[PDB]
Amino acid sequence: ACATLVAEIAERHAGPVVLIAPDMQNALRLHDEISQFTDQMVMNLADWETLPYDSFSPHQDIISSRLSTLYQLPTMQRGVLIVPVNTLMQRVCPHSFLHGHALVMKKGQRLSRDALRTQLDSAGYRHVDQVMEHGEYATRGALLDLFPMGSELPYRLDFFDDEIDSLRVFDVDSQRTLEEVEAINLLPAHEFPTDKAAIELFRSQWRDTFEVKRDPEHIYQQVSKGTLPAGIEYWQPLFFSEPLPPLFSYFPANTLLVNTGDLETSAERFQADTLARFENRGVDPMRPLLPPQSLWLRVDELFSELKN
Ligand code: NA
Repeated sequence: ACATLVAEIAERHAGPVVLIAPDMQNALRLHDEISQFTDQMVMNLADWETLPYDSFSPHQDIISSRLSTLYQLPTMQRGVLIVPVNTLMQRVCPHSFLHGHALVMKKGQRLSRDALRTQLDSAGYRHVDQVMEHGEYATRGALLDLFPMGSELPYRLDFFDDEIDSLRVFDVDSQRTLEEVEAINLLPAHEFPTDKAAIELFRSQWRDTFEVKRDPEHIYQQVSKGTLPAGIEYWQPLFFSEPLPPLFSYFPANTLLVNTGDLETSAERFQADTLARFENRGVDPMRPLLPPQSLWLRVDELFSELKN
C-alpha cells in the first residue's frame, strides 16, 4: 500500500519524496515496487550492512551504489529516495567531497597511462590483473581497464601518444567494448579521501583524539602505511576536517519525507545497540572507537530534522 501511494505523492509533489523504511529488506523490496509504478527516478541509499564499529568494511558494490545516490541526490528535483531508518540516522561525507574529489577523463586528454594509474591509486582504486568489480583497474600495454564507482559497466581506455585516444564501455564476460564515450566521471572508491593529504589529515586528527601504539595492528599504524583496515569506515570522521553532516544536508528544496512503520522504536533500538557496542568496545588498545554522535544522529536529532 506504501508503494503506489508514494508514487502518487511523488508524481504531484514539486520536489523529491523520501520514503523512510523500517528496515533494509523492506527498503530493497520497495525499490522495484515503486519503480514499476512511475516514470520518475527512484533510488535507494543502501545500508553498509556492517554492524556498528564492525571489523569488516562494506562491499565495494554497496559503496558504488551509495556514491551514485549521494552524487545524484542534490539535483534530484523529482522522484523518490528510499532509505532505511537506521541508514538515515548515519552521518555522511559532505557533498563537497564528491563534486570536489571526482575526476573527469575525456577523449583526447593529454595524460599518460601511468599518470592515470597514479590518480586511480590515490582515489582508492585497486590494481588487479583483470577488472571485474567496482573500484578495480587493470593495465596492460596501451590499455587501462577500470570499473568506476557508480557505473553499471567498466571501461577500457586506450592510450596512444600519451593521450587518451578512446574510452569504451566494455563487457567483461566477452572481453569486448561496446559504445565509445567522450568522457567518464571518476568518483572516489570510498566515501572518504585516501590520498596522501587525507592520510596526513587522518594522522593529525587521530593524534588529537586517540593514543597511538606502534604495533603494526594499530589502526593509526595501518592507515599511515597506506592500507585501509577492515572496518576503517567507522573512523570516517577522521578523514574530514569538519564534522560529518546529516543526510538531510543533501536534500534539495521541497523534499517531502514520508514515514512507513514504527520508526521511533526502530530508531531507539539502533541507538541503544550502537551505544552498548561503544561502551563495551570503545576503550581498546588497537581500535579505540569514536563516540556514536561522530557517526550517527541522535534519535531526538532525527525527529527534529523530520519536523524541520
Ligand atoms: Na504510474
